[PDB]
Amino acid sequence: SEQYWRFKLMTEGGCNQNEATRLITVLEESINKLFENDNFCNRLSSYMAYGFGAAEEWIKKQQILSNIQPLTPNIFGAAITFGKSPVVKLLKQNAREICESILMDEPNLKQVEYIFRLLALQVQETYSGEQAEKLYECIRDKKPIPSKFEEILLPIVNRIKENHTEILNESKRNHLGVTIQLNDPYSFSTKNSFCIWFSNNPNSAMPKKIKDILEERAKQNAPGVTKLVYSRACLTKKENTNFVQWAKENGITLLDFDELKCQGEDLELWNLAQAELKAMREGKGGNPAAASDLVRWISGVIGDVPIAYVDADMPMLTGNKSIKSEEVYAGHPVLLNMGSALVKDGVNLPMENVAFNTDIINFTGECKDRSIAIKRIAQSLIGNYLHVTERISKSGNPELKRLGLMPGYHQLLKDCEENNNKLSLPMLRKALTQAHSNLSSYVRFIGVQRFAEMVGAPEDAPLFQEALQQGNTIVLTNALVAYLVHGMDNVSRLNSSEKENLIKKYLGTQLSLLYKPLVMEFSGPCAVTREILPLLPTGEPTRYIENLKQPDAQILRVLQTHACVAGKTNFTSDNIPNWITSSEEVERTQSGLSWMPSEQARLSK
Repeated sequence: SEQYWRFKLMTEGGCNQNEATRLITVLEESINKLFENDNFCNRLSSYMAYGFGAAEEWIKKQQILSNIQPLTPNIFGAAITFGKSPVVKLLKQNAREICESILMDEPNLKQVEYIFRLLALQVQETYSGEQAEKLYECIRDKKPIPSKFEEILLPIVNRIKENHTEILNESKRNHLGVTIQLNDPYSFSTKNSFCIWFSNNPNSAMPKKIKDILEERAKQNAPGVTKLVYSRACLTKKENTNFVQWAKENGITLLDFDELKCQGEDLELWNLAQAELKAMREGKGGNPAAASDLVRWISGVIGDVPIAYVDADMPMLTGNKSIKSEEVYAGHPVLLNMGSALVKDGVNLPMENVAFNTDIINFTGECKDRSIAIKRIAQSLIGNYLHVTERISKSGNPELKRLGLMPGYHQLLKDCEENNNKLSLPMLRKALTQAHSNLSSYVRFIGVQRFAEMVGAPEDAPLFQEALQQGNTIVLTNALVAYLVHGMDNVSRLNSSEKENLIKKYLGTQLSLLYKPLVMEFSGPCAVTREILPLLPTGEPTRYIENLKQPDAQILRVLQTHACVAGKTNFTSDNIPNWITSSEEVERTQSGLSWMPSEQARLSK
């Protein structure tokens, strides 16, 4: 996300590295609407000419940005500004020629701009020193193209074009240690499935409406297996017997994973999942979705025949529009759920942001390659649990980066080392929960600085410290409520209770912001996504090209066609977008997961 923003600010916003970075700290990653058009960057470039303070100040007084419309050695920025430069039109010439080779139809205007800026930036990356400055002045002064510049540009042209024409080789298709094959040799079932449910309520093994969903899945799936993994240690004896009979009467294959005998990685995952479930039962920060996230990848849980993992409540495309054949094929042994979102980027092609999820995972039958990919995932998740503080420290997650700066977090680490205890994930989750149970521990945990900036009063951080010190809680209350109900006048219209419940809701929201990554980043899909990233080019953004003659030149098209569950199952998920979904259609997010704090404080009480 951030990489591109900074590129824009340095190419079109008149910023340098340093002040472009300062700009993003002074700028939610909802900034990104400002870049689908030039308007913000054009005006910010005008203010940039008069110093960084000029731009900074314009931003704080501007009512709200995205409301910006026109008024009344940067080779790349010069190539896109100066449209009549004999060099810039030899770039556009080459851009259009490359496209008629690599494309299927008559190039779009966005499609030439895409290749054009590719050429321009590579030319900026091939020139350096005085020969960079000379051609920058040549761009601005519309001097004719230098001799032998068309030979500097020929190897560039042939690479952008061959990058968009050749099939990616096997070294760029290595996904979880297994090559993504284009002939789809791996076979899958559309009928076998398993799901997982570790109840936090010993007297109710599984909610009734999820039981109904599984009764439907077992019936639709015919003779295929509908497997349900659970933990006997989480139920009462009476409830377990009821559960076992319910599964028997509805064609559901129960697997009590407590009885599994595991070795190697399997046993490492089994031990960690049992630890989570034990810490859940004891009210010590354990989470049943974290346990499910791990048990997902145990070989004895998955089994030997092709089978899909699905979330227990995952619906199905039952009927005349479903897949009738029991067997399908794909190019990888482990198919994760994938989609992508298109980010508008002005006159260029839209950026394509791929999404990964573990809510559906299609496994092929037992084989060496499936074992390679599974172990690659398992080692990752096990590695996250053995190095909790090291992962938080390196995390790219914003909420986890903030966690590393909180004094309560530093204090927690010191206690653990003073008492020679390694910080466990449940320990951290437990600690955060307790900390968010009152305003005072909360402010103490996060620090007054952080508190002050959150409630709009950075200058009062010393004041909050003293009130904290001497125990004057009403100022923390009122400072927080005043930021919530927009003004100190409004807080006075409220009694004890309505102000006390606005603080509980707010504290709960802040806890969820940290709780959610404390599952997803270690055992969940974000941890799985971190293991997959290495496959993606990291050097230019991925753009959606609609009609490549060879679509298998782009990694996202290889993933979409050969390494994901799309078109390979009857299960229907709305947790991530479908492939190439417009950023607007990802408004779907507008209208608490079963495993977060709230809902888990419900599913028994």
